[PDB]
Amino acid sequence: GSDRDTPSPGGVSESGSEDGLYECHHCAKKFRRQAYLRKHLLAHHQALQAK
Ligand SMILES: [Zn+2]
Repeated sequence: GSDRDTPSPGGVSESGSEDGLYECHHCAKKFRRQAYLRKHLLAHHQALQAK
């Protein structure tokens, strides 16, 4: 927090996330945390490890 150059004001937005929430397509449930979305991505994985 003392950069010789301008840190550059990043004023963009990803369209699919919009707000920054990750909405899983084919589901209504969205997660703002990556870990929560990937746990849900594992909830798509029908094959249990300890079945
Ligand atoms: Zn899903």
